[PDB]
Amino acid sequence: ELLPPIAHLYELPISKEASGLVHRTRQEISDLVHGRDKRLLVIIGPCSIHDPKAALEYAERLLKLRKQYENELLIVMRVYFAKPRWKGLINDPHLDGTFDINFGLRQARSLLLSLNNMGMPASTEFLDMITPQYYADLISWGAIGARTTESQVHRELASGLSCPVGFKNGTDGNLKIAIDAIGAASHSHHFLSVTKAGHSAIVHTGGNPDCHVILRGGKEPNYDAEHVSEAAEQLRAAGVTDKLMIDCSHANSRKDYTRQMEVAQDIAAQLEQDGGNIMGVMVESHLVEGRQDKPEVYGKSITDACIGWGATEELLALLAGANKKRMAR
Amino acid sequence: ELLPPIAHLYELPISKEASGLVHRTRQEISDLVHGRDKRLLVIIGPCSIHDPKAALEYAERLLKLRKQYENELLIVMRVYFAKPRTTVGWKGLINDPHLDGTFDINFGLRQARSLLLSLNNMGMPASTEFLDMITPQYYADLISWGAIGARTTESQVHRELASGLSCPVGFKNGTDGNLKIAIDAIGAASHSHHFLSVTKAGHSAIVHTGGNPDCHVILRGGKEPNYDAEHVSEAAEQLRAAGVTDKLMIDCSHANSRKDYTRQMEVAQDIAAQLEQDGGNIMGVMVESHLVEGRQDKPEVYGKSITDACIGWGATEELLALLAGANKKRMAR
Amino acid sequence: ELLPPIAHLYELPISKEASGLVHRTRQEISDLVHGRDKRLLVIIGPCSIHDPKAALEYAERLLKLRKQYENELLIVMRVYFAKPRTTVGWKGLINDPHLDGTFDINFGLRQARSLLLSLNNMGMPASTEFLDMITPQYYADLISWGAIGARTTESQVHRELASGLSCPVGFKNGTDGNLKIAIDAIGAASHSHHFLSVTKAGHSAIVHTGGNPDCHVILRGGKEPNYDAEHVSEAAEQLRAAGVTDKLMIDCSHANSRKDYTRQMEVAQDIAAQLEQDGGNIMGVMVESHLVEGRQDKPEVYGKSITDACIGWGATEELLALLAGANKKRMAR
Amino acid sequence: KELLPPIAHLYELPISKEASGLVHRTRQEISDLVHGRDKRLLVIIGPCSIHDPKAALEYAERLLKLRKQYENELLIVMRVYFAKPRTTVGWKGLINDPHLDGTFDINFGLRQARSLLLSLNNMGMPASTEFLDMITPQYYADLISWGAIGARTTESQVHRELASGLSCPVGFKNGTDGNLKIAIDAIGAASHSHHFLSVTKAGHSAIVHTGGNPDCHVILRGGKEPNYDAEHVSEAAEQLRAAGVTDKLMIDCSHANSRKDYTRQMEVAQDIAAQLEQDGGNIMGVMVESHLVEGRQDKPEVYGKSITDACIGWGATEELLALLAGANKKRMAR
Ligand SMILES: [Mn+2]
Ligand SMILES: [Mn+2]
Ligand SMILES: [Mn+2]
Ligand SMILES: [Mn+2]
Repeated sequence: ELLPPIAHLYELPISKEASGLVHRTRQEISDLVHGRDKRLLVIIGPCSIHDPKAALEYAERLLKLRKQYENELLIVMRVYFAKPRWKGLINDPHLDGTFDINFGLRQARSLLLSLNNMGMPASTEFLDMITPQYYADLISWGAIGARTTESQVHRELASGLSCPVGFKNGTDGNLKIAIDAIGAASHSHHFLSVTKAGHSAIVHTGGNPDCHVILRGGKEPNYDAEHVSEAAEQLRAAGVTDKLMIDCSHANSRKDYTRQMEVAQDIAAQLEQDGGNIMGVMVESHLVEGRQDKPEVYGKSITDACIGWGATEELLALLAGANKKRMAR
Repeated sequence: ELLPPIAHLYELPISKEASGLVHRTRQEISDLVHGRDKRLLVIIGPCSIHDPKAALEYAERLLKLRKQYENELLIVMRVYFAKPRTTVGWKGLINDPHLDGTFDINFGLRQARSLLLSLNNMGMPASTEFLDMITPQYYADLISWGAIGARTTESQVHRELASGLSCPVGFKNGTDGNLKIAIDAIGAASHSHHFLSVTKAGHSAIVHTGGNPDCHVILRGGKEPNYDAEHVSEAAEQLRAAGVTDKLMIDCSHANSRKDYTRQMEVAQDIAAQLEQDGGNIMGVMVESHLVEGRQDKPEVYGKSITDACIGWGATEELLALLAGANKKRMAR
Repeated sequence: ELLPPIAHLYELPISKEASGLVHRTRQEISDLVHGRDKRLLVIIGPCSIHDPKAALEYAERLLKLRKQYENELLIVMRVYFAKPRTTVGWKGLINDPHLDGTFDINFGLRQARSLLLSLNNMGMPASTEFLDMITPQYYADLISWGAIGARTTESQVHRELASGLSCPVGFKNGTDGNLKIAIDAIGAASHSHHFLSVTKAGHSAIVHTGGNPDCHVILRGGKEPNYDAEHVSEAAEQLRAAGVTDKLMIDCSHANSRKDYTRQMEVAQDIAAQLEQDGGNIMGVMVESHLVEGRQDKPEVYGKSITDACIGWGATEELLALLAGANKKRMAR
Repeated sequence: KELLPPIAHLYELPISKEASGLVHRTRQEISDLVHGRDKRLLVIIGPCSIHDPKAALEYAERLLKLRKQYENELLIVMRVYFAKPRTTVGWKGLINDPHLDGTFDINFGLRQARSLLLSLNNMGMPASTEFLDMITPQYYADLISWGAIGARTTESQVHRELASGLSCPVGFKNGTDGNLKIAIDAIGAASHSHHFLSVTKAGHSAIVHTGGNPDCHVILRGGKEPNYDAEHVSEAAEQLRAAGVTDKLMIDCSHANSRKDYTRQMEVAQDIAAQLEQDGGNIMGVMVESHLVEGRQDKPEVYGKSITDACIGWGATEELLALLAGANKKRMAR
């Protein structure tokens, strides 16, 4: 029997400091989206969380670099619960085909609260129409994924979220559908949704003004300067923000997780050469590099493969050093 | 504030005859998807419904042709309520039934259910696009075939939605022409799913679906059209490769028509030719048709579409004879 | 599957006139309760409603008397559905509207709202007894006066209920003549309460009520009757002592009539006599009345109670003329 | 405000294997006493109202030793009453206002209620309560082994309906002025099937079809005069037989049978003891208002002392419990 959001919000209410972090981080991000601050948002963390222990451990380390680089970068953890394909730690938290959604949603809120409490903001992918209410309050940045950027109900969903939202270009490279997504997400909508209490209702939303585009490759990779400058023109054409995010992983690195660093080197070049239209990057990253089918090694992905801790330090310093130079000019 | 499904199911319960017409039409379609019957499913009617009255006059006309071509074609009306916009605009009758930015969703939901009931009661089965996660509980019982649009075919929740529907479901290929996503949608929709949904009583719940065995593909065009025998033949091999039904539907409108209503006949004509040489992979087609041809920004003229432009009634009578005769021959073999 | 109140409200919303009649009848009763108007509230009508048709006819007749005597009396119809049993039996038109043990509650409630709306539209305000905690929401907007019966006057949850009702409320003395429990009840109902209740949408919620200032006591006999002037005077003294309105209602039926429907006229004769004398603490009366007199175990004769025995329509004209005239005199002084 | 449904508390505080076994077993043992199949004496005993779990848990440990020591003469069950009926107004109890300060934090209160009950059952002490609200019972009824319908609600159809659908035995009190018929009638109604509106474990209103509660009985709790003595019991037993219902009954030592004097509960007890020695075949149980510390107070200043009706203290409780055990050992011999 499905518990409503209110049951989880009661056991695990947001603390003052988690509340303050989220509010502050959401704003700080807004500033990057509309070009009021020249720091670089870095959404970095695992492809997917399957072990809360590990995620917290990962946070601790990320925390040191988050504060270390705070004048140049704005580091925020990837806390994605799954990959649209095990459909997650939400849909199946025991990793054994048991589908215990009540436990999953509880565990997800708990991890989210714990990270916000220790100073680490959290981002995630909003896939379902109903699950967001259970932890959206703990989320500082949200992704609508390549497979739903074109869906009306997902643009609706984003139009009512209190955090900035990144729309990915379509699976085969289509950029218009993300630009459209911003236009749709920015305006008011009326639609059916589910309340904190678990009842259906008509919601009226006010529009999300802090949406932006995410370049994640396609038929070919769209991360370089020319690809970025073409994106910027199109965004200016449609009267939406020409500041965008580049996903280092997935279809931009193709089938090689270690190529994340090359893309990052290339973004670093742009930032030292000009890079005016870049406000963020995304990186798939974990304690231990690579992937595995079943979860036997601690802190190594069971979905898409991720760079390991060593390379993450490397990749962050690379970008930190690069963006310091852009902020100077 | 929102009325639950059960409220509409109490005012507008399904009749003995609607129920059988639906059970019957669904089964009849499954057989088309599984090649047990080689009639041609013809999903035909307006782009979107803005006026129940005109849709009831339309249906009465189209029913005469349903009875007349029943050995050759299986005709089912297009009764589209929810509309996917590219950016924005009127999202359909459910979302905004007074056409004036009021968003009287309870009224809209009642109107749609009543129209669909009236249609089954007169003997015209109905088809719609399932776009929202929640609205289907209000009138799925009246639906003989549903579609998942080009824009939502890649979505996991729409796939799960399909997997719990009792009617056959057609997935369209994506807006650029990508066909893999719809092949993948059949894969997923055919399996059992656990996900979150809403009950008849208006509450969120866990639902464990049995999976929908009667799903199929719809070719509706992309960067360039995809209706001809060659494109049909490439798709067919891909379907057999993935080990799912190689029977598919071809849409004559949208990207296959280059968004022009005077090309829909052209497409139907290439389909008739295919049907006459062979075309054993074609189990159905789709056509945007209204009492009157074209479109209009505002609902001024009766029976004229305010969304995509449609062919008129005269042009519809032709298109149907065209396919009726072309398919009789195929069935003769 | 129980439909929420919003479903019934959507189908039978209140009309401008029904709303005005309720609003204004409620205020007129408040006046009578707080001694600002010396007309006599008369709560008259069948013991229980088992036939809406016969109900609507009774109103028509009663409507002509409501206006004739509008200057002396304020006539409001007894439209009780929900009936408390000593043990068990037919609990009412809500709980079992088909009279056959089918317990079709959704239909019952729809029928109850429908009758109430009609009665109001044609100009006859309605009164009822609130027994259940959940069913009030379905039609309380159509109710001008409410009763908490003798068996629940001492119940804390019914006192809480009463604290949130927007219409005046009569508490009866307890089944063996205890009056204190009713005086207490007004104490409770007059205050703010916090408790669990159910919303217009069918969900449990915490409600906070502001208190009902228009409560009063009803004298309905015990082991011995309590209608006469001495008991009336004895009651007023008790009221004034606990700091509540000393304006009360007297039941002419039940333990005051010794469960004999003929004795209802005896009691009204005594009230009439008190009104001619002085009787300044009487603000209303109750009468169990129907088109046809007496009772039956099964609904065979039209307009004849199947519960407690009522006076016929003949005896009604007589009892109203009698009270109308006696109170015209009191009003003169 | 935002009431959590029973499923929320049921999920945080699921009934345990042991609690569940104790509830099933006590409910059955009680049914036996109601229907003249066992001669032990059911003893409902504990504070008038719970205003502090800690004290309630300390109380229970003590009473557990005596439940055990007297298990072959008495069946002991703690009074864990949350909801209270005021004559007019007042604190309605720990559920309705758990911080004691006018805050009506009912979500906290229900979680507190469930936690206490669960802990009580987990430690081997079954629990009884009065069911006053239509909606609260769903939050912890599963942890209750015996229930009470109060004197002020025994004549109410919806409290009879409620009772008809409880899985535990129920005792209906006689009316505040001594009316016994209303309670005999109430067993009548409660033993039959009803259809009525209630609220689900998930928080929605629903139609419920109840099966009937066959283990209802009467409680003599006084009226204008007390009704505990032999003469009153036998006259009650005749009225019960007359109406076709069980002539086994419970006698409340407190409230109108002790005329609101906590020191007379022992006198009542003594009278009951005699009747168990003389014959007493219609008695199946007793109720006592007991606490760690005797008397009462308007504010929860002293620990283990009632803020509602006055209770006898631990000492008098040890005394009263031995007296009854002794006297019932003898009745069980015959
Ligand atoms: Mn990934
Ligand atoms: Mn269209
Ligand atoms: Mn009556
Ligand atoms: Mn007490």
